[PDB]
Amino acid sequence: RMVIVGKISFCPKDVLGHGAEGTIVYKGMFDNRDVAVKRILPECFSFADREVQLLRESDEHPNVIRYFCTEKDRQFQYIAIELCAATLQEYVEQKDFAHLGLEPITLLHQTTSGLAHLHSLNIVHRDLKPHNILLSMPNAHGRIKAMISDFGLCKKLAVPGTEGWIAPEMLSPTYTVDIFSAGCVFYYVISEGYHPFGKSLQRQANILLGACNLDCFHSDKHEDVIARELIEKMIAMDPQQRPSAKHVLKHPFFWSLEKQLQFFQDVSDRIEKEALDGPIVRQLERGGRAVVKMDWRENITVPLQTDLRKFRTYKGGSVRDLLRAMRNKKHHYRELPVEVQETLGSIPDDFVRYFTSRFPHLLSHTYQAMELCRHERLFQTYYWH
Amino acid sequence: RMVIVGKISFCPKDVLGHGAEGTIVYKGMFDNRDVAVKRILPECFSFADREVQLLRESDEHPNVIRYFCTEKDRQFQYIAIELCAATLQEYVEQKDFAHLGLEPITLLHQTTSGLAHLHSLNIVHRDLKPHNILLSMPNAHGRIKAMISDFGLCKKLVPGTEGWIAPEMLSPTYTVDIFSAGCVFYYVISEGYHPFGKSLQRQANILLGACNLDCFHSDKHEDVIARELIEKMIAMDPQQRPSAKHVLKHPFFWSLEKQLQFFQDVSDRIEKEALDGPIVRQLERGGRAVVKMDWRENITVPLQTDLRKFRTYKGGSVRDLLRAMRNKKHHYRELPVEVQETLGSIPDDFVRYFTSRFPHLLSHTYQAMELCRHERLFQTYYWH
Ligand SMILES: Nc1ncnc2c1ncn2[C@@H]1O[C@H](COP(=O)(O)OP(=O)(O)O)[C@@H](O)[C@H]1O
Ligand SMILES: Nc1ncnc2c1ncn2[C@@H]1O[C@H](COP(=O)(O)OP(=O)(O)O)[C@@H](O)[C@H]1O
Ligand SMILES: *Cc1cc(-c2ccc3c(c2)OCCN3C)cc(OC)c1O
Ligand SMILES: [Mg+2]
Ligand SMILES: [Mg+2]
Repeated sequence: RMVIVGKISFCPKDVLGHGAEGTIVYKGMFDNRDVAVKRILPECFSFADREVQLLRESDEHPNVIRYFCTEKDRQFQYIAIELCAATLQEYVEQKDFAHLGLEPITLLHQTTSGLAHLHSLNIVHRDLKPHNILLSMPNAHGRIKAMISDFGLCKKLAVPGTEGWIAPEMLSPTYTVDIFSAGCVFYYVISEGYHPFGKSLQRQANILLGACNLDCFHSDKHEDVIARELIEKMIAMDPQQRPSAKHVLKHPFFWSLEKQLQFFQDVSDRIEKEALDGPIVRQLERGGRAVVKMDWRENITVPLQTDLRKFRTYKGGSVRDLLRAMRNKKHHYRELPVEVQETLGSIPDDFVRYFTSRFPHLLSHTYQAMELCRHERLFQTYYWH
Repeated sequence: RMVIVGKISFCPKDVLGHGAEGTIVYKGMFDNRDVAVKRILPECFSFADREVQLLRESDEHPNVIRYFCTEKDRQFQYIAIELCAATLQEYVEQKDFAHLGLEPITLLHQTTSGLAHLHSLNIVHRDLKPHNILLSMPNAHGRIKAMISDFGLCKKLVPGTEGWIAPEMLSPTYTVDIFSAGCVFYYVISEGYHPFGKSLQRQANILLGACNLDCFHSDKHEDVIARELIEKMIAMDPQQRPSAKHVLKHPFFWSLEKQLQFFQDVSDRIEKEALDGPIVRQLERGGRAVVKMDWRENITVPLQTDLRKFRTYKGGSVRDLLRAMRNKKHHYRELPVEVQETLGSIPDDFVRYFTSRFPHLLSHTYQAMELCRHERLFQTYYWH
């Protein structure tokens, strides 16, 4: 029993799912492609054709879903969007929805990026949640991407946003409300379903209080330490403490294994031929013993320790020495004995995961102390301005 | 066993059809649309990006297909276009083809409007033919539409396809397309035949100037007009061929309502004009033949029974047959029910009532009333 008003056509029996306050979404058509069509009560939700036009007239960013065309029926409003396979909540809640085929952290880099694109054109999303981060259907080689949908519309005194993800200062807007929401979603994904506030019913309450958890992050894992450090600044109750949408992208939390290793070698070079009295070297072993674990020669594999002893030249209490030794072994890698090669290798992946596995706080620390040289030529890929 | 060449993609098993010079067409993908992919050997066919980009840069005509995007393989070229349900070939020939919601004359009209659009952008097709006029798939409310494709491509290894090639290109401008068009016109209308007219001898006889048009009776109106236009379209002198938009203004396309309206406007215009007048004189030039000696004797008994009371009606004079037309149509409401039922309902059955009996009436009037071409009333009827 089809309908037209098109432009967009559809059938009312192909219901994708109900939205907020009347708004419902069915599966319709357009050119001759399958499309998701969303009917909204003009009395409830206010489209901003202005923003969306700034989006169209601007260059396509592949992580912000596209609005095909808009139609204003006499009593309604109708919108057409890319029939995505699922929202983030599907991806997160049934691991086997068949990603297959799409990494969590890259999903987060995409989401955060599309968001950076939105914040670029001075448009704020104001309702970021897993239900508004949709995953497309398999591409040409069967890859899947992440796009932010349902951005640009709002409510007209029927508080913007959705209970559970509403930045706290918006209860009592700029980009920070979107950053906060995003932080909650990073935690939603990484932790495979939990929320930092954390159960549905007391969620918005605890947000307004300041109650977090992040109990998923052990403090003995490199990965978890970095994730925690980022999310904390993301969901900071003082909205000024919240990272810029792009600042988030630049953070360690995303870095390739190659990137991390490179960072260790680059630090090891830049702090070389630099005296101990200097600011950098002084600051770098400020935490000293703690990150190195007293003697770092003592925490590693036997072959490595054996080889190292023959040079030392190597402290064991100095982070700087662990970095110099890392850089060194990476440099002379091919001409190293087979024993060590097997204990360390491959490269960069297993080589850098070797040292961060055994010094969870190494990267975190080095990166913190090396903040001094943020403006330098080499360190631009690592830090923000 | 999928292929790639991003962003297009297709399973090679899902073939749609083979083409000229090794060119092949498959069913594949683009965004997430099903889409037809046409791979060409870049050594045989040259794509004209400039033209197509000009098509994109202009407003979309609904009977002109859309080239989505092009990509070059290292050894090939790929081109993606709207998947269509058939070619005009099928439309015409497969007995149980649902040409649903689409009369033939409106198909040729859509086609010729698309051509007007393309000529308007100074882009010439060069290979118009049944395989290059495609049928869409049922839209929102089911309606089927036709569009032209494979334009903007050419051949490098003579343009055109054997059987639809203008003669003088052998011995290019828009005239070639008008000609080939004329051919497909007859083809569609004749329900399968060709003006020239058998596959092997087609091109040959076109060179020779041999036509056919045998499906065109001289006692049925439709045939007479279709003929009237096709003949001009498939002339051997490319200077005779009417412009793509000119072909549109032609009678062949008019709804019966328009036809009847033309007879009325003509009847009105001619009234109060001297019978020696060059226009009246011209209108009656063909005379006798078209009114069938005494047009009063060539109409239903009730109508002549009712016409006998007035005349005033010469009976050998198109001016009077046309005036009776206008006058009965006007005073229709008051006319006896007998006459009402031999005639009605207006416009369709009524204008049919006259064109049926006087097949040439319309053709003839149209030709003779070309003298008032420029007048403001007669712009909907004629080409300025
Ligand atoms: N662009 C889309 N493509 C496919 N499904 C969609 C799309 N947008 C929304 N949906 C589906 O419709 C449901 C309701 O969406 P919406 O009405 O915007 O409320 P929500 O805030 O939950 O997204 C969602 O669960 C989602 O599955
Ligand atoms: N858009 C399309 N959709 C479906 N089939 C098509 C399409 N375009 C072309 N074809 C099929 O491919 C065949 C060959 O097309 P092509 O290689 O362009 O040569 P030609 O057009 O001269 O026949 C046609 O006869 C037609 O059946
Ligand atoms: C671990 C390590 C190894 C070397 C090193 C120096 C010189 C040579 C070498 C390895 O192998 C091939 C050729 N060659 C003479 C040097 C180091 O200190 C800079 C360290 O730490
Ligand atoms: Mg939504
Ligand atoms: Mg074709």
